Amino acid sequence: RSVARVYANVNEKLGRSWWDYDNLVVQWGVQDNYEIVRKVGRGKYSEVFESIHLPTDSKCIVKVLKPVKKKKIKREIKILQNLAGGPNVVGLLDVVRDSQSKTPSIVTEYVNNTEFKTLYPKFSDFDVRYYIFELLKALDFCHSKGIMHRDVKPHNVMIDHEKRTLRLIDWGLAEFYHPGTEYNVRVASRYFKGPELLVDFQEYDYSLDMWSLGCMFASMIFRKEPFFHGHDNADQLVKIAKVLGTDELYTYLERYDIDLDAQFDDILGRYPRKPWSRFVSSENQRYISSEAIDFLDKLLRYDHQERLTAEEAKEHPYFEPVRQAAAQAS
Ligand SMILES: Nc1ncnc2c1ncn2[C@@H]1O[C@H](COP(=O)(O)OP(=O)(O)NP(=O)(O)O)[C@@H](O)[C@H]1O
Ligand SMILES: [Mg+2]
Repeated sequence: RSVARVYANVNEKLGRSWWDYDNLVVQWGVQDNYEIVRKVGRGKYSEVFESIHLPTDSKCIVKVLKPVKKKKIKREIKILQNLAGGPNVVGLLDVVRDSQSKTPSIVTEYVNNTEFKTLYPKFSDFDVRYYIFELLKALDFCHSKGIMHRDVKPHNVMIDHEKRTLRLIDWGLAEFYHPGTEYNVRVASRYFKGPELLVDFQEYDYSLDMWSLGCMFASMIFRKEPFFHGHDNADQLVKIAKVLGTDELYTYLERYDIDLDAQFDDILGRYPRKPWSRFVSSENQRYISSEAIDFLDKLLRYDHQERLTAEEAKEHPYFEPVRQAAAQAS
């Protein structure tokens, strides 16, 4: 019913030793070599602390996983171990657990982040091309390793603006891509869910991350957080329908033999396609260009098979200032 456009081969050609995370045996580190300092974050199934690796006296993050659907834990570790040394991927420092409760924590590198609602409006046009390009690099890399993040959003993109460095964090929803597998559609956060998640299409792939990327980008360049602001998962598809149009939605459903649920009968009207230019304002115009609008337009497509691959999106003209800038640095 759907195979991915790129990278479908990858987990087949890499071994079972690459994707079979149930049979991973975790060599736990020493829990007592870490000291938790201060709370820096929380989560659905987690709490995150700034911490010190005592033997080196260094800053790090400790993320205490509170589920024990225990192979979901092995999955996140296996993906972090697999993606090691990948451009712009969080560094994995250790896995430890409490000897008595066997509650596990993941220890990652600390990144001095500015929260995006503060940080994003301080970006220049070049910043945005620059930090999206660095993020594309993380996404492309893991996609080329047969992994889907499935929770791309600002909250999982730590940015040290003074160091001009980017890390993609939170691989708790990351899963391996196997052709034809019916994955869970209850992934990602509401405002970044793809149309495929919202219409219960299960045979998705790495292109889900690109729709999410486009949601991020759209809120950066139009200065509208979140760009799609549905009150629930059904209203989420209505608020996307008001932009992209109901005509191209119906062609997409027919193209994939998706039967929209009956609840949408009363809530989904006929919507014309709103051009991207109607989101241009004076306050957000600094970010606007033809290259940008064109690039957003190839991210945010009902049909996931119409979206740019991360590799393709790096090739885009929008990013040429970033490419040539790095080339002249070299
Ligand atoms: N390496 C890091 N450096 C700095 N802050 C971090 C780091 N990792 C996590 N954080 C902070 O901790 C928060 C939650 O981390 P996260 O890894 O997403 O846990 P989570 O429970 O899976 N959250 P979520 O699933 O998005 O609701 C982030 O939004 C950051 O503010
Ligand atoms: Mg998570």
